Amino acid sequence: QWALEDFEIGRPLGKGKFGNVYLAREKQSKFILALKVLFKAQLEKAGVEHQLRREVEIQSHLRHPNILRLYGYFHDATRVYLILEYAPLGTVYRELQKLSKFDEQRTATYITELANALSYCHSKRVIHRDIKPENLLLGSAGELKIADFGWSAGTLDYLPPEMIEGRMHDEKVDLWSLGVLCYEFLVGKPPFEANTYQETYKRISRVEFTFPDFVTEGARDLISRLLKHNPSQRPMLREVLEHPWITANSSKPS
Ligand SMILES: *Cc1cc(CN2CCN(c3nc(Nc4cc(C5CC5)[nH]n4)cc(C(=O)NCC#C)n3)CC2)ccc1O
Ligand SMILES: [Cl-]
Ligand SMILES: [Cl-]
Ligand SMILES: [Cl-]
Repeated sequence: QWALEDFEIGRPLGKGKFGNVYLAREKQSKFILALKVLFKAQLEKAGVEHQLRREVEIQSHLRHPNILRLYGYFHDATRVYLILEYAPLGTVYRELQKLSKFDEQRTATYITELANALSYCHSKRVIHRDIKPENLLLGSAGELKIADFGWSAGTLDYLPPEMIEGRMHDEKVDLWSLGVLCYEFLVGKPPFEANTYQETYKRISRVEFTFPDFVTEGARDLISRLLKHNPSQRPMLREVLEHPWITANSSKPS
């Protein structure tokens, strides 16, 4: 139903192998957004076409202030097009490169927003979201926007043991991701980073990680609770949102 004619096109916010993201403007409303233009030659060269169609169908039906909104989508002879909510302050990945580490307050707020968008995704029957720093955009007021949309070394770094060991994964994966994020926000590096993929797998599968001196005991307690080998041993989202160090350092309500 949407057409490229309906949009004024701006500078590239990001170039990729699968395609481009443009600053754009719906000509009618002058509303400003982001156009993810994808080349189906590369939706062919890889096997993502079906996963892509799915993701669009799920994300369209999602509406949360901490989830990047997919407004709509269209296609053409050569390309796919994705009408996305524009988040003007960049990815959390960039920000972490800027600041090196985050304070307790910023970190707890990000964790609060994530836990809320992840409990909503759970209720909406979405059990997983990648939530890696490069998939987390920042809105006008610095608010987090989960943007699990696009795929364009630390591939292993955020994955829980049930995955890397080739097993079965439930909702509890999102708890492990939180612990990894919470660690990285505070320390500037994911807890299991290593020079080789094998060493990273070794630390993940044996939950082997340590804290630099400055990470306060509430922070250690939450991270430790989250980074459990057994999935069922990981707390539910509501215990994270109601956790002492969260409640004590978060500025955004639950
Ligand atoms: C899927 C994909 C991803 C990239 C990686 N770049 C994406 C664009 N980008 C960037 N994006 C925004 N704002 C934004 C992105 C989106 C969702 C992608 C649609 N909605 N709003 C802001 C900034 C930025 O630099 N901000 C200020 C600072 C610092 N950057 C960089 C990452 C590339 C290509 C594809 O296809
Ligand atoms: Cl499917
Ligand atoms: Cl798997
Ligand atoms: Cl060893």
